[PDB]
Amino acid sequence: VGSLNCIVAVSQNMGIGKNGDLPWPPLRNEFRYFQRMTTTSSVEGKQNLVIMGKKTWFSIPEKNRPLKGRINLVLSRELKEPPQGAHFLSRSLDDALKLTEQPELANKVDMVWIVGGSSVYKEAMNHPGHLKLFVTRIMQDFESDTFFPEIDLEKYKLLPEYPGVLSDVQEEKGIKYKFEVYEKND
Ligand SMILES: NC(=O)C1=CN([C@@H]2O[C@H](COP(=O)(O)OP(=O)(O)OC[C@H]3O[C@@H](n4cnc5c(N)ncnc54)[C@H](OP(=O)(O)O)[C@@H]3O)[C@@H](O)[C@H]2O)C=CC1
Ligand SMILES: Cc1c(Sc2ccc(OC(F)(F)F)cc2)sc2nc(N)nc(N)c12
Repeated sequence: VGSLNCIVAVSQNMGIGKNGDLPWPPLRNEFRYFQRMTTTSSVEGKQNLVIMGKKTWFSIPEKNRPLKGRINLVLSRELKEPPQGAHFLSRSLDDALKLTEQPELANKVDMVWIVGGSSVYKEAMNHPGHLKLFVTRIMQDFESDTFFPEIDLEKYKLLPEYPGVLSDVQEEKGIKYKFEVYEKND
């Protein structure tokens, strides 16, 4: 298994969701970026694995589930088996990351991408080790009911460039946004 990564889009007031959906109207190129970053593996013969919580799963339109070309793992303590369309179920983040090392996944999985929601991000971000954050800054405030945890910039360095990630301001539907990559190693 390769690197551990989180990826999120977040408004200025740290919002990531409202009522089971995004706070903003659909940004088609931002979704394209998310699909590209999470799907693209540099290691031939492997796929990347996406880890998400149960509400994040159910927030993705059914026609887009599972996230194609990725192994899809859902976190839940209430479910007894993966949801329809998902590949794996784990009861904790640590359990998921362990599974990754089992013979049934150890030689299949390149990058691990945590794709939401708030509690899965917070635990990943606060656990020692090497981790990157791929953050899209949506440059407006939007009403939200779910929030991205605080990024401690003492530990997470904003990288001044990253291959494959545009550095200038994007705009769709009149909404400006920018892409960022952070790295820690502790
Ligand atoms: N803008 C963005 O980039 C993103 C936006 N979103 C939006 O954010 C919202 C969904 O997020 P949120 O409420 O945070 O929900 P989650 O996706 O984190 O789902 C929470 C449920 O997941 C299970 N769960 C979460 N963490 C763990 C864990 N570590 N171990 C085991 N089970 C766990 C629990 O289910 P159980 O009770 O069954 O144990 C919990 O009730 C939606 O509005 C979605 O649209 C989501 C991802 C990214
Ligand atoms: C989870 C998420 C979303 S919700 C979503 C909804 C539909 C999807 O399928 C399709 F095909 F791209 F419409 C894929 C993801 S946008 C987003 N942006 C970034 N930067 N980080 C994240 N973690 C997310």
